[PDB]
Amino acid sequence: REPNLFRSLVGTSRAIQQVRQMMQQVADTDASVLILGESGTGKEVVARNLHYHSKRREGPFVPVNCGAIPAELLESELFGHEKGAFTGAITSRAGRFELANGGTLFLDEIGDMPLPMQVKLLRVLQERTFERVGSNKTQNVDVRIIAATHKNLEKMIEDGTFREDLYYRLNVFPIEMAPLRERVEDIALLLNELISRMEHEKRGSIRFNSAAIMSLCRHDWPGNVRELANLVERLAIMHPYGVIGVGELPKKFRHV
Amino acid sequence: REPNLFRSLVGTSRAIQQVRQMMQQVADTDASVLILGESGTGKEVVARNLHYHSKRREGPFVPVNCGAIPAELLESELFGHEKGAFTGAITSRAGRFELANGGTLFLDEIGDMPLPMQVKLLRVLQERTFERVGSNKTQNVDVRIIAATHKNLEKMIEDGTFREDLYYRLNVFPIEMAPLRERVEDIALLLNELISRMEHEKRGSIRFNSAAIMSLCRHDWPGNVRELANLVERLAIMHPYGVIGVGELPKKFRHV
Amino acid sequence: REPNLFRSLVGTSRAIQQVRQMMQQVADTDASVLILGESGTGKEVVARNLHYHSKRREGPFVPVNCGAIPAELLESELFGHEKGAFTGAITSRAGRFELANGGTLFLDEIGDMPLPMQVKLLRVLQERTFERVGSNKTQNVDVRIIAATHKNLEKMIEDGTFREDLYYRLNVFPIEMAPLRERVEDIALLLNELISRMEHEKRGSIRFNSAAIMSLCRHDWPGNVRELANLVERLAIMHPYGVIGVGELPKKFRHV
Amino acid sequence: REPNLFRSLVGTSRAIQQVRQMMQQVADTDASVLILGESGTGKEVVARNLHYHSKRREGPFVPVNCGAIPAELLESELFGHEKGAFTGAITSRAGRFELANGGTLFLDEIGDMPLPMQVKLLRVLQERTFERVGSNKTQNVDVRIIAATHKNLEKMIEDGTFREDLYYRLNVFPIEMAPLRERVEDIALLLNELISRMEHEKRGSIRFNSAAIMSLCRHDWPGNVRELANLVERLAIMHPYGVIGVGELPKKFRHV
Amino acid sequence: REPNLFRSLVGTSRAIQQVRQMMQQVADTDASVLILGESGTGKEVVARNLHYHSKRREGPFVPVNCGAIPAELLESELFGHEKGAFTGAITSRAGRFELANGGTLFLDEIGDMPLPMQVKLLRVLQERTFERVGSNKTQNVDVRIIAATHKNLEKMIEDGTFREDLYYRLNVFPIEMAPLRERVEDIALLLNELISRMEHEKRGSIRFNSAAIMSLCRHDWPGNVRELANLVERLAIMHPYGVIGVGELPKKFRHV
Amino acid sequence: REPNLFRSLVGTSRAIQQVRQMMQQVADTDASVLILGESGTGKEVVARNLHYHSKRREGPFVPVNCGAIPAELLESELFGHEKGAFTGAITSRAGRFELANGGTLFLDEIGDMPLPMQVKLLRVLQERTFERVGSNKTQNVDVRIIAATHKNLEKMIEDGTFREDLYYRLNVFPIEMAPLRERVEDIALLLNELISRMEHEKRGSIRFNSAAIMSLCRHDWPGNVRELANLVERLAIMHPYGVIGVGELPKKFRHV
Ligand SMILES: Nc1nc2c(ncn2[C@@H]2O[C@@H]3COP(=O)(O)O[C@H]4[C@@H](O)[C@H](n5cnc6c(=O)[nH]c(N)nc65)O[C@@H]4COP(=O)(O)O[C@H]3[C@H]2O)c(=O)[nH]1
Ligand SMILES: Nc1nc2c(ncn2[C@@H]2O[C@@H]3COP(=O)(O)O[C@H]4[C@@H](O)[C@H](n5cnc6c(=O)[nH]c(N)nc65)O[C@@H]4COP(=O)(O)O[C@H]3[C@H]2O)c(=O)[nH]1
Ligand SMILES: Nc1nc2c(ncn2[C@@H]2O[C@@H]3COP(=O)(O)O[C@H]4[C@@H](O)[C@H](n5cnc6c(=O)[nH]c(N)nc65)O[C@@H]4COP(=O)(O)O[C@H]3[C@H]2O)c(=O)[nH]1
Ligand SMILES: Nc1nc2c(ncn2[C@@H]2O[C@@H]3COP(=O)(O)O[C@H]4[C@@H](O)[C@H](n5cnc6c(=O)[nH]c(N)nc65)O[C@@H]4COP(=O)(O)O[C@H]3[C@H]2O)c(=O)[nH]1
Ligand SMILES: Nc1nc2c(ncn2[C@@H]2O[C@@H]3COP(=O)(O)O[C@H]4[C@@H](O)[C@H](n5cnc6c(=O)[nH]c(N)nc65)O[C@@H]4COP(=O)(O)O[C@H]3[C@H]2O)c(=O)[nH]1
Ligand SMILES: Nc1nc2c(ncn2[C@@H]2O[C@@H]3COP(=O)(O)O[C@H]4[C@@H](O)[C@H](n5cnc6c(=O)[nH]c(N)nc65)O[C@@H]4COP(=O)(O)O[C@H]3[C@H]2O)c(=O)[nH]1
Ligand SMILES: Nc1nc2c(ncn2[C@@H]2O[C@@H]3COP(=O)(O)O[C@H]4[C@@H](O)[C@H](n5cnc6c(=O)[nH]c(N)nc65)O[C@@H]4COP(=O)(O)O[C@H]3[C@H]2O)c(=O)[nH]1
Ligand SMILES: Nc1nc2c(ncn2[C@@H]2O[C@@H]3COP(=O)(O)O[C@H]4[C@@H](O)[C@H](n5cnc6c(=O)[nH]c(N)nc65)O[C@@H]4COP(=O)(O)O[C@H]3[C@H]2O)c(=O)[nH]1
Ligand SMILES: Nc1nc2c(ncn2[C@@H]2O[C@@H]3COP(=O)(O)O[C@H]4[C@@H](O)[C@H](n5cnc6c(=O)[nH]c(N)nc65)O[C@@H]4COP(=O)(O)O[C@H]3[C@H]2O)c(=O)[nH]1
Ligand SMILES: Nc1nc2c(ncn2[C@@H]2O[C@@H]3COP(=O)(O)O[C@H]4[C@@H](O)[C@H](n5cnc6c(=O)[nH]c(N)nc65)O[C@@H]4COP(=O)(O)O[C@H]3[C@H]2O)c(=O)[nH]1
Ligand SMILES: Nc1nc2c(ncn2[C@@H]2O[C@@H]3COP(=O)(O)O[C@H]4[C@@H](O)[C@H](n5cnc6c(=O)[nH]c(N)nc65)O[C@@H]4COP(=O)(O)O[C@H]3[C@H]2O)c(=O)[nH]1
Repeated sequence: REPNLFRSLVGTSRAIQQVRQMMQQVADTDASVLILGESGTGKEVVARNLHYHSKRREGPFVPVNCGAIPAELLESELFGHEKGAFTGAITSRAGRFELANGGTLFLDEIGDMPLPMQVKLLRVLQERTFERVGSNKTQNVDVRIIAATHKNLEKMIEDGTFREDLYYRLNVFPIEMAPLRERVEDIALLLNELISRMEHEKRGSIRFNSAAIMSLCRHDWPGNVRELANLVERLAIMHPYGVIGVGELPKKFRHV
Repeated sequence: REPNLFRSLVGTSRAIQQVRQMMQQVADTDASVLILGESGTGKEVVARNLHYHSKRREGPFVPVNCGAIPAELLESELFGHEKGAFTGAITSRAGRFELANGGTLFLDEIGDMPLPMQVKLLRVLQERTFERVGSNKTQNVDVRIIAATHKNLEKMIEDGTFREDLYYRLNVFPIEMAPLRERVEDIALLLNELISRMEHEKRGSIRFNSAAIMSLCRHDWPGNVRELANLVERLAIMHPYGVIGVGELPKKFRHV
Repeated sequence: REPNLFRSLVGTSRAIQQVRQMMQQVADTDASVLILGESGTGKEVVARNLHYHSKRREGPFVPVNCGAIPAELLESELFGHEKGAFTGAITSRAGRFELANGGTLFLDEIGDMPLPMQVKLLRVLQERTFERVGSNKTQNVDVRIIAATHKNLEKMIEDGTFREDLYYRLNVFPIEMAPLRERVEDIALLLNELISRMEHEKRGSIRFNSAAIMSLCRHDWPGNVRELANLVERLAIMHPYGVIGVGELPKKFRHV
Repeated sequence: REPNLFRSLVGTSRAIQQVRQMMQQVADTDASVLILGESGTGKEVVARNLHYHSKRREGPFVPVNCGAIPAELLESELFGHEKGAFTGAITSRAGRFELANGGTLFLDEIGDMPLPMQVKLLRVLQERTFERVGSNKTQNVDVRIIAATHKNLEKMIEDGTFREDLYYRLNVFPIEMAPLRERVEDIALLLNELISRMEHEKRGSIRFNSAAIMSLCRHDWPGNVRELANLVERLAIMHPYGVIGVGELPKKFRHV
Repeated sequence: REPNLFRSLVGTSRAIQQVRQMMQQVADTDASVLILGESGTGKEVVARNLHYHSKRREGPFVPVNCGAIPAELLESELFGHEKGAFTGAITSRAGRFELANGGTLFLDEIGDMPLPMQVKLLRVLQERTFERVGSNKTQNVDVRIIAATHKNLEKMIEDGTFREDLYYRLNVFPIEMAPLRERVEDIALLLNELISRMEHEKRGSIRFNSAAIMSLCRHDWPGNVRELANLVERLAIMHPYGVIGVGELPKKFRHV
Repeated sequence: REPNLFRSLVGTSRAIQQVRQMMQQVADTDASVLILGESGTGKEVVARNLHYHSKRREGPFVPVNCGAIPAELLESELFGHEKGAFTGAITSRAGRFELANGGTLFLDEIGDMPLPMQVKLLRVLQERTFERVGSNKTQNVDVRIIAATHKNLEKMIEDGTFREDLYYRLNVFPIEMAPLRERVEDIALLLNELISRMEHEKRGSIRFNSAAIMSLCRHDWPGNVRELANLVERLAIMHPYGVIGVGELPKKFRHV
């Protein structure tokens, strides 16, 4: 497809070793999972996996980042409106819970997802149903829940904004991501992984010379694995077939 | 092997078309062939072919450029010395006529090959034999003769140095090469041919960007196809995997 | 996808060199471009490029050949009908200007596009808006315009049918295509380009022997690059894996 | 290398299944093996295997077909002459027993190998040594023996020519080859095996259309697997890249 | 796409040879074809072919297995409902005859397709039209008919359930499939065919060792080619990159 | 060829980074180089490189491990005997200094190379010549010297056995290898490097599952890179095409 994320649990480091260990624990289960760590540390891929090697791989998988949807529509996107009961609901659409009936569904920066919405959220993981936008009726739903916030919820609770009964039911399996800069053993490795995706995205393929590679083991990766993903995609279309490096990368990681 | 010459009769141009036409004429035959044209215009390859699609492909093929051998040894290299009859002949070696018995044998810049030697040469293509260094005996030899001089023999005759009975027996099939710079339709074409050899010579492979390619269609090629061959080999080891161009080639063909 | 056009600005010839030169001129710009030349001389590809290496590659690209659409619908296809204001408009569709908001949009044989329609056309490149089918309202539109007529407009003007103010605003960048038969240096080249597309279209791959290739450098190509494209596609499905040639091509280019 | 034999124990048929069964029996052993069957039924390959999956793969393997060597030299080729003790022995050469010390050594059409020579042969597999040409000395030799005659020895014994004590020591493990025409399940299979060798022998690769393949399942194969090997090699150089068939093969197997 | 069926008329055996012979007979024709044999013996592929090498390949191809659709909807799926004339017909859908106008349409286990429906069926292959769900109007239709029942119709007729005038018009070309277990020459062959599909379905590729292959030539294949297809797909995702066998397959075909 | 060593300066770790740094220092030079570190830590490859990116790549390279040659012959192997001046010198052979005239020559565990021999050694790097076995004559020699001892020479000096003037002239460029177990960042990396060699050594190719890989990052590598090289070669012939791991490796690195 067009996604921009890949095989990403490749790795030597003990860092990523133990995050794989984490994954073993919880992989038999239908119970909820919470992924914590900085953004762009490959959370989605961690989830996407849990799906496949679940008992429900044959079903669907819905990602929804609560970030990018505005606040007002957030309810219909998730639950669904029968045409008319929402001022300007022209379509009899389905929510993502409708959609994910069968497989699992993925939630991004839950710490973002508003106080009003997270209440209803509590229901459906206790209620076993939900009511569409403007409907007195409850609908049966088999769905496994995975969610990922970049933020700390222990402090989201004290501050109020997060309800301590959501949290109680989502921490059956904590998994804690490691930032890429704690994983530098593993740079090289997935860089291979990368051009092996991209080689079949665009005309061409690149290759990093050792010069720029060490240089990439230098950097911060505040944006982590996602940041790097963006970067490799750029050059793979920018100079295709070419070597890469030595200093053909952004003037930023010009590192000694 | 380690040779540095290739598939080289690739080509659109009428120039190389008619040199292929030439090849058709003479390809059924066991009779001698003379190839004329500048050096490094791929003569050898023209011969090497005539061999394969002869009736004798299953036999051998000996190249000898009269240039690079010194003058004194020229006779033993070609005819062979029984140990002792040459002051310091420690080995009972064979000549190239011994060697090429069966297949064919290739002679470079015949215009170079000394007056003394070319006399004996006349013999064996009339004599049907030759005598080794220091031997009263004649040896039966089945060999087809191909030869290539960069120089004009019509003027080698008037000036003396070439015997008009050699020439009479070698022009059963003239073939006249076209200099590469008369063949620029065909640059691109064999450039492909080239990295397809070299890709399996060294680690890597290159690729020319369109920038440098037009730039290569500019140049003289005084050294012709051979010159270009040397050039592609250089960069294929120099920067491997990389793009080539735009101006990574020698400061020479920096051409607008 | 299923298109049947490719990498096609491959080429040695000065012909295609200067048509690439043309492309350099106008590639920074948002201003209109007019491509002139015979049909099937690869015009679309010339446009498609200008898009990618524009500032708007990330947007869309809409091709519409005024030829194949009938005359009556031509307005709604381009501007769009709100259900009902067109006798039998059941759908609230969008036009191609709606569609191309963001990227650029491509027009074929403008010399065909009727007198009535080209008037409205003038508006939107001056008006900065357009009104849908049966709507009193104007809609803001950011779109760059490229168009290609096989016909001569200087004579389309004298004859009347083309308005001299369209033409004034479309000739900011003329580009003039070269017919394939003026580009025979370049046949071979893109023939490679071709089986390298098609090899991943169908089971198999072909290859042209030198016999049929020279034979293809013979031909007219009244249909030019498009004609050849059709031809290679045919055999690539007709005899797959096979050699091609010598006379397995249509009895037409049977050429000495 | 240049051999012309391959992976050839590929196969569905019960015929070749049981000849593989045979191979299992005897594969642990250092004791002699006799392979019986028509020529060109791939005997050598059957041996070559037994070597590799012996305990001595790390050693050498010498093939000698008693056929192609003349009768007089047969002794020195096998045992070796110290320069001078053979009228015209200029070289202090080694025999094949010298040579195969370590690995194993392969003998073809033993039924051919003369009465005089097979006597000495008996010695070394009992004697544990041999004496070079013109030497009073015996030399220690560790060698495993495999041999293959196209002919029946039970009748070679009655007729005299074969000694009943050779035979007694060589039938520790009989293996009996199946003629290719008893193995037609398996044609297709190794035909794949074939172009997968040859594809890396010469420029190109071929492919058989279904037409000619059934046609090849028709034929006798008096020459068996070897015959077919010769055949595939021919076309792989004859028409390269091309389809093969339908009737591009020799006018012989033109079969309905 | 996601189908799970392939190149499947690969084969040595006389069994599959004559089923290919069958295909030759009827391939010029627009007249109806009936395919008989057990399920999962690759019927669809036999049809899909007849399409391509028909005169109508450029058109569409609709498969409909009368099995999996319930009984009540069977009419609208095939003929199509204008919104409203069917209690709960919200959509103005098309039938498969609408759909297949142009190409051909495929019917599975006709022996299943109910008495009521097969009457109307008779009409359209005589009537040259059909009437949508709840419409007094007849619609012109150019469609070629192929159908496949696992069951015997001669006994479907005596028992009643099948009308002897359907049958009369469908047996212009009988083709009779051979069960896979009558085709064991051909196992190996298409197994190759298989990983060559699947290698481009999922990450990886497998390979069968000879151990498990003979073991697969053992089995029943009550499910025939389809059964095997399911099987190869399983392991290709189960253990990817790995060898397969020896006993990594289901405990079922554990065969001596 | 048949060597069993590869591309081996692949690596993330600071360990191997600084050993590459070392290499930069000394790469312009003709002066002697000493490589210290445990055996099997890839010393040869470190040298082999220095050659290529020297000014003398176009020349030869001779490896001689003083270990495996016995003590008595050590002089002729290095210097060369004219037939007769050594009791049983039948051949007029050349030494390795003869041989390496032009390129460079490599010496293994110099700490092994006997007191007698290392004296003469001193000469030639001061003398600029050497005398063959049994010759009053000195021969001019242009050779660059690289040598590698597993042992510590500072203590080889105190103990006597190593002469403090050898050492003075060999430490123009020290390079100090890092044991593989200090380089575990880099395991994975060169493991790739490995099957990419071996894939073209034997039929097949393997692949390590993540299971066994972490397990390989566990181990000691007393034998270091060489040890691992031996290991990968083993399985690449042992189980070919297969996965490797999880515990198909020797019962030794069975590591938790
Ligand atoms: N188009 C394409 N996209 C790719 C490829 N590799 C990774 N991706 C994308 O990036 C994610 C990487 O997943 P993973 O870590 O390999 O983790 C994968 C892998 O663990 C496994 N998996 C997924 N598909 C297959 C498959 O077809 N065969 C096998 N053997 N395993 C699979 O389940 C997870 C499912 O991942 P996804 O949900 O697909 O999510 C995948 C996929 O969506 C690829 O080769 N092609
Ligand atoms: N010389 C030549 N080769 C061709 C052509 N079309 C396809 N190929 C070859 O086919 C491979 C895959 O083509 P694909 O299936 O479209 O798969 C393509 C396609 O998925 C995508 N892609 C590459 N270039 C373009 C492009 O210009 N436009 C679009 N839309 N997609 C592209 O990337 C994939 C791989 O491209 P590559 O890495 O080049 O690898 C390409 C290239 O080897 C052609 O017109 N000329
Ligand atoms: N990563 C990795 N890949 C390896 C290694 N060894 C072989 N390969 C792969 O195998 C291909 C051919 O190896 P080859 O048979 O030796 O054939 C080689 C060999 O003939 C020659 N060659 C390349 N590099 C060297 C080198 O450093 N030394 C020598 N002596 N020959 C080389 O060029 C051919 C092709 O080299 P490539 O173009 O790279 O293509 C190589 C490369 O893809 C390795 O140690 N590491
Ligand atoms: N599926 C497929 N289709 C192909 C391929 N190559 C060409 N085509 C089709 O034919 C047109 C040829 O474009 P171009 O001359 O290569 O000119 C291309 C090329 O100049 C550049 N371009 C397009 N896509 C890519 C890409 O993915 N990577 C890079 N590096 N350049 C691209 O922009 C132009 C965009 O062309 P398009 O609009 O795609 O239009 C492309 C594409 O639509 C291919 O490999 N795969
Ligand atoms: N032996 C065998 N090999 C298979 C099979 N399926 C796929 N392959 C191999 O996979 C390559 C690409 O398959 P693909 O992804 O479908 O990509 C295919 C697909 O895009 C298209 N294609 C080829 N044949 C057909 C066909 O019969 N029907 C359809 N719908 N598409 C086809 O062309 C592409 C390349 O086909 P190829 O050139 O053959 O190259 C094929 C072929 O090497 C199979 O069933 N048997
Ligand atoms: N150059 C080349 N020649 C080939 C190839 N395949 C077969 N041949 C020639 O044909 C014979 C076929 O042997 P096999 O039946 O595969 O039987 C082979 C196979 O059973 C096994 N074997 C040999 N070499 C290797 C290897 O490198 N790796 C593995 N895994 N097995 C081997 O031992 C037997 C040894 O056969 P050979 O004595 O070599 O004799 C081989 C070989 O000499 C090939 O891929 N390349
Ligand atoms: N276009 C082009 N491609 C080249 C050239 N040289 C090598 N290749 C490519 O490299 C592959 C292997 O080359 P190789 O290592 O010499 O391995 C060669 C070589 O071993 C042998 N071979 C092929 N043609 C010839 C020839 O004309 N003369 C000789 N002596 N050997 C040949 O067959 C192998 C494979 O040939 P292919 O099947 O073509 O596969 C070739 C071809 O893909 C070239 O000059 N032009
Ligand atoms: N994606 C993909 N799918 C494949 C491939 N090979 C087979 N299939 C699927 O499995 C069926 C096998 O068809 P077939 O026996 O090869 O029989 C094929 C073959 O006989 C021929 N055919 C189909 N497409 C092509 C093509 O693109 N090129 C050529 N030369 N022949 C084709 O017509 C029949 C049409 O088959 P389909 O209706 O496509 O149905 C194909 C296709 O739907 C493949 O390589 N890629
Ligand atoms: N190391 C690495 N290699 C990659 C990656 N993405 C693509 N490749 C390489 O690209 C080939 C085809 O990728 P594709 O076009 O997506 O075509 C893929 C895709 O169609 C499908 N596929 C494989 N794995 C997955 C997966 O995890 N998820 C999904 N959705 N599809 C997959 O199977 C095809 C072939 O997969 P392969 O057999 O592996 O063959 C793959 C693999 O060689 C990656 O993230 N990492
Ligand atoms: N057959 C084969 N053998 C291989 C290959 N790669 C490595 N080896 C063996 O292992 C050594 C690894 O060298 P390196 O670290 O790549 O270091 C290499 C590399 O740095 C460079 N080099 C050597 N050959 C080539 C070449 O053909 N092209 C380029 N670009 N560089 C080369 O010089 C060094 C010379 O190494 P060697 O003396 O050859 O020693 C090489 C070579 O002998 C390969 O692909 N094929
Ligand atoms: N099915 C089949 N395929 C063949 C055969 N011969 C060659 N190939 C293919 O050709 C590739 C290289 O063959 P190669 O040039 O001999 O290069 C061979 C050769 O150098 C060596 N090799 C492999 N097997 C053997 C063997 O059994 N005996 C010997 N002596 N060498 C082998 O390893 C290289 C690569 O072998 P692969 O990894 O298999 O990769 C092989 C394999 O893909 C054959 O008889 N049957």
